Amino acid sequence: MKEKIRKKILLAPEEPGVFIFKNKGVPIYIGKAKRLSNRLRSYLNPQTEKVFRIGEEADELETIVVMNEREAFILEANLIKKYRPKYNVR
Ligand SMILES: [Mn+2]
Ligand SMILES: [Mn+2]
Ligand SMILES: [Mn+2]
Ligand SMILES: [Mn+2]
Ligand SMILES: [Mn+2]
Repeated sequence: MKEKIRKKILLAPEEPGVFIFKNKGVPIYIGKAKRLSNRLRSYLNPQTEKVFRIGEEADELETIVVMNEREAFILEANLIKKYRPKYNVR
């Protein structure tokens, strides 16, 4: 994993949000979290081959902090529909 992505993961807040891994400007995986810190730190010790792949292929990580868990649910669904990222199921 790129050093700048590891750093961004370790700085993420204990707040609800949506995250987007990208390569060459294109989203490759979109997810949501009750706490961005907890969900993103799981990428450092991969429990599945898919989590390993996403973290090695990415050249960028964007995070979006939201108002609450209701907003996280709808924003994540809308962005998956818009971008159809390679690692999200269809
Ligand atoms: Mn690494
Ligand atoms: Mn999801
Ligand atoms: Mn497995
Ligand atoms: Mn980055
Ligand atoms: Mn960007």
